[PDB]
Amino acid sequence: VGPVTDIHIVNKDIAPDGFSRPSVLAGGTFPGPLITGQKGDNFKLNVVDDLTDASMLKSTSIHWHGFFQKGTNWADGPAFVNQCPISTGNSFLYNFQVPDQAGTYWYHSHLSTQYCDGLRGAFVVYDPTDPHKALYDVDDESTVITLADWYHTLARQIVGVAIADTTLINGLGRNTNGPADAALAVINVEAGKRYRLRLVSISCDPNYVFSIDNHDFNIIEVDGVNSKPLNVDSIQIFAGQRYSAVLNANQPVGNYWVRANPNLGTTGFTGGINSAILRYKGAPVAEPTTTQTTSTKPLQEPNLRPLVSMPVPGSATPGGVDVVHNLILGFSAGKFTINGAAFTPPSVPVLLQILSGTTNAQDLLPSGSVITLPIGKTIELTLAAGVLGGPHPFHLHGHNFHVVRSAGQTTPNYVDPIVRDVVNTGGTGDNVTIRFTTDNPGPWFLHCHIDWHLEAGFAVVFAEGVNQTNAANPTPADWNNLCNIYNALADGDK
Ligand SMILES: *[C@@H]1O[C@H](CO)[C@@H](O[C@@H]2O[C@H](CO)[C@@H](O)[C@H](O)[C@H]2NC(C)=O)[C@H](O)[C@H]1NC(C)=O
Ligand SMILES: *[C@@H]1O[C@H](CO)[C@@H](O)[C@H](O)[C@H]1NC(C)=O
Ligand SMILES: [Cu+2]
Ligand SMILES: [Cu+2]
Ligand SMILES: [Cu+2]
Ligand SMILES: [Cu+2]
Repeated sequence: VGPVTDIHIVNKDIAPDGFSRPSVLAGGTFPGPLITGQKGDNFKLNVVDDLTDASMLKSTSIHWHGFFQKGTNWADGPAFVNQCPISTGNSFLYNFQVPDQAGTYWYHSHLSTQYCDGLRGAFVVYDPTDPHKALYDVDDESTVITLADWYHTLARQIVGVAIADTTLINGLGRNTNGPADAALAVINVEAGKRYRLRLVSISCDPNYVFSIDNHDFNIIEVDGVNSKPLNVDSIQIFAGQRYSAVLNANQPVGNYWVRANPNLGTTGFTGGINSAILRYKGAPVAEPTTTQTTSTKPLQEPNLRPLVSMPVPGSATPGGVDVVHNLILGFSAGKFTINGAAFTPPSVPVLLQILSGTTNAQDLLPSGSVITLPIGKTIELTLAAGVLGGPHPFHLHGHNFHVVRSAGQTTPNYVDPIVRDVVNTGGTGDNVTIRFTTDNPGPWFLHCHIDWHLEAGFAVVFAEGVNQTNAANPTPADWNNLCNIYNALADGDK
């Protein structure tokens, strides 16, 4: 569907691994419908909130992950940063353009932990003059592969640490204690053809080590950014990351296991959990018998290079930028913290605070969780790891960033590091460093993409170009009324 479409947000009981539970779904499916368009399109995505189950929230808001939203900050999605939520029985039109981006993206609820309850799907923007197009034969709905964590317990009823119950690949998977006749996803190929696999993590938490028995890949895209082709045989993919990986169907006609091994919950592949099937045309309709061969060329982020020269902003030394924030990532008193502050949402969305006249840095709410950035400047952030519950994949809205230092990398790369929008911060001893330029007025979230951690405070808002935000982001009438509608709701109807 798309670029112009209604998207109904509904409650439905579903059982993707055989266990039935209530859910919040775009288009009544898990994952939601694939949204598509072409580079340069105007997306007009009319989100119709038909939710009735208070246990997963009747309100909603959708984030279109990876899009810059230049001049449409109001459409970015995060509840109480960029909008008040959409209220049940109402619609809201996300109306934005994608002039300068093409690649593999996704969308998800950005209200509390609601995307874990099912509101997530893939979003692909095709490039009619894609520089990589001659490297593959097939690129369509059938080559999108979503990796999802699935919980038997509703997000708002979770007790203690959330642990995914089942891995779902294209919405299908087996649970370790579930029916073994539960359907496995099948990726269909024909011998001799080449496939652009668009691998999308729609995870609320775990990372996945992705592989296909007896096959390898050339990575050609990273979080929307074209890369030099990189030959790999396994891909660790963190929450919200995307890769395009070209697969050549060059093995004998048969069935081959597709493997997505999570870092938490039940790991491995006993009984066909954490698995899907690559089936060549002409093979029996049956489960694979193939063996996981050792990974001789796993993806390492420092090996990724942009296809086109993307010069690193600033100078080639630590702190060689206009603005440095060495962010202190911590945990105390039951909450995650950035520079000592746990994010909790304000009653007035940050964008509305600014648009209504609050332009002094000290007055923006929540106090301690908003950092103003001046417009037209080079920025360096460090995200030194060690804090519990990792590895934490950090995400910056409104921007891509250069990963000048990856997890596990000591010496920064100021020449040709990859540019992306979700980065693994790693563990103790890592000091992930990212750079970008402030070219996009408005408030933009920076947070851990483990949704449980965002809920527990692991976020900060960058109010970029506060005094340019009003001129840059004219708002539509329906956005202007969201807070009035939402604040009028009874507490049981939120
Ligand atoms: C992560 O790297 C940054 C450099 O990019 C370190 O920042 C320096 O920290 C020291 C000690 O606090 C300061 O005296 C320097 O002024 C900082 N340099 C810059 C350029 O800002 C940071 O300490 C590193 N973090 C960890 C945990 O190793
Ligand atoms: C915006 O401009 C006003 C008026 O000059 C000033 O008081 C304020 O500090 C500016 N805000 C930021 C975040 O630069
Ligand atoms: Cu996201
Ligand atoms: Cu995002
Ligand atoms: Cu986290
Ligand atoms: Cu976000």
